[PDB]
Amino acid sequence: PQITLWQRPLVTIKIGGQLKEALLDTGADDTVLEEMSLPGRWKPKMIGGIGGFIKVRQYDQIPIEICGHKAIGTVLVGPTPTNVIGRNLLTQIGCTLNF
Amino acid sequence: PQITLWQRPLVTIKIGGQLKEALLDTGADDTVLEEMSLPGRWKPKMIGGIGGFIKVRQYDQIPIEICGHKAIGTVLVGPTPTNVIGRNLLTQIGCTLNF
Ligand SMILES: COC(=O)N[C@H](C(=O)NN(CCC[C@@]1(O)Cc2ccc(cc2)C/C=C\CNC(=O)[C@H](C(C)C)NC1=O)Cc1ccc(Br)cc1)C(C)(C)C
Ligand SMILES: [Cl-]
Ligand SMILES: [Cl-]
Ligand SMILES: [Cl-]
Repeated sequence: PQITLWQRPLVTIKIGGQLKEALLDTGADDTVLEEMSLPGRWKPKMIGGIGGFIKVRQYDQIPIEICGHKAIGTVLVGPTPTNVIGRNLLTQIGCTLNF
Repeated sequence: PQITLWQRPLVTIKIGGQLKEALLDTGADDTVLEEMSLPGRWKPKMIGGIGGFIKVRQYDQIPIEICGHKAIGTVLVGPTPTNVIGRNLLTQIGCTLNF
């Protein structure tokens, strides 16, 4: 699609058998979701943004579907104020900024 | 231009006659810059990011060039980890997301 930026670019994602809303963020290195369960190994990470850092669990090789498009990558889970889809997954669905 | 996301979408901006680097961030409502001097009066704003809240100085109607594209709008100045260009100015330069 072509997604306007008059409003927040929120889309539906499918992950771990759940449907969720998340924000497409070209400025984010990583994808970070509010608390949820995911299968497999994880390790702890600290990630920084405006306001400082939060501790999250890093899960690798997680399948996800974003706006209909399948990808696989690293998903971080923790006390983020909002679900964010970062560049690690945006690249996989062919997302570009255009102007 | 068309900017892919395999690296951070860092571009050159010009503000107050000076060049700076800033990140194009579709996840950001607002544009937040690192400490700098701007003209006129400012108003308070509290903005929230992944790590919590910060206090910034809001300046309105500031001219800013982004990748050579002229904009004039609201710039927040405060203790941000990086210069971020948010949707308030991305809409002025005709940016969309495409995949
Ligand atoms: C409506 O309120 C907002 O618009 N607030 C914006 C904001 O914070 N938007 N949030 C998206 C992520 C922003 C950002 O891309 C910004 C950023 C980019 C690069 C770097 C730091 C910060 C560089 C350093 C480290 C890399 N670090 C990230 O790459 C991190 C990732 C690990 C999530 N990236 C980010 O944190 C969503 C959000 C929304 C509501 C609330 Br309450 C909290 C979060 C703000 C404060 C920038 C205007
Ligand atoms: Cl990844
Ligand atoms: Cl590509
Ligand atoms: Cl503005």
